[PDB]
Amino acid sequence: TGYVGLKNQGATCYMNSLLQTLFFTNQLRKAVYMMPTEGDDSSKSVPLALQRVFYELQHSDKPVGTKKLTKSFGWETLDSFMQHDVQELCRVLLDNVENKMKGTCVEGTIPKLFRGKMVSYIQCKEVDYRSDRREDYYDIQLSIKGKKNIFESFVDYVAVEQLDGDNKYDAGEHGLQEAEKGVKFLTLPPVLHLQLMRFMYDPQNIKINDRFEFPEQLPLDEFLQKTDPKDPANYILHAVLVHSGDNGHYVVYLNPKGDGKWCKFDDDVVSRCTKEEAIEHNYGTNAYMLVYIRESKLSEVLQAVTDHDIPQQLVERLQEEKRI
Ligand SMILES: O=C([C@H]1CCN(Cc2ccccc2)C[C@@H]1c1ccccc1)N1CCC(O)(Cn2cnc3ccccc3c2=O)CC1
Repeated sequence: TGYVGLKNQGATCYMNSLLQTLFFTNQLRKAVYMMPTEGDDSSKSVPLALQRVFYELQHSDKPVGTKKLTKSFGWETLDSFMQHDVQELCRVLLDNVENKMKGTCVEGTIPKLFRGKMVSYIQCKEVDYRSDRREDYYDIQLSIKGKKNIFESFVDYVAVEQLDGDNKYDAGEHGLQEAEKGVKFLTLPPVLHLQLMRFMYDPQNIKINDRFEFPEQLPLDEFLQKTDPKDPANYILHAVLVHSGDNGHYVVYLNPKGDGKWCKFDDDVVSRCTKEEAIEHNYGTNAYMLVYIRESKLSEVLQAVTDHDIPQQLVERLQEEKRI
């Protein structure tokens, strides 16, 4: 394969799956490597530790470990990971990093890669008041239950809600009202993170192992409020985060370079796999998170990274950390 795996400290759950997804977002990786953490405390800097993992994943020939990272952002209590969603963890990481890039030549890489804009709206049926609020997003959560595939989930996401009695809308000057709330997409990011809502509550939270489908390629101009002839919103499955069981095991399937050559990443064991094993076979063992990249940004996002693309201070500081 060439590619190298992560150690198990146990209970990390989705952490190892997320870390590889980030590592193989090549334009992220370079920018992480270009952050200025010369004079930072090794043991409680998130950005520093993210560089270690990234650097090791690039070079190490043995299973890489993550012990110091877990330490840096302080999830050590017996429930930390069980009690959170992937989107949460991600946010913890890319947050710290967005903030470390401020000032530098790579400032605002994260928003450039993962951020898009949304339009929430409420419209009154017989009366004239509309409320429009714009919103940035860095990920989106999709409805599964009673949905066959992605396309319905989007259709559902943009479905117009109604506001009848018992749930009538307070318009202030015009009192209670029958109204329609919806959501609509202004723009979709180069790198599209989608979470599948599989963990839901009942007489007591539970996992829905129901069959959900996703394609290799995903056109979203349908859902754009206004399209563009030159950059249309088609997307290429890069990553597929998988859980199996209940109480189980968390694996990720990637095609790092983008070419449709797949690999199963199970902690320390990375092995080549079929496309069927990464897509259909995880329709429902099944997927909870999906990563798509936009065809027009594929080459930039997944730009190649040399061993020279790491700075020297960085490299040296790490070498010495290993020695002792
Ligand atoms: O890793 C988990 C697990 C938490 C822990 N449980 C049991 C468990 C496993 C391992 C050790 C101890 C106990 C199993 C969870 C699980 C559920 C379903 C699919 C896979 C794993 N999760 C939570 C769900 C997830 O965040 C996906 N997502 C995102 N956003 C949502 C927004 C709104 C509504 C639902 C969701 C939702 O389900 C993935 C990470």
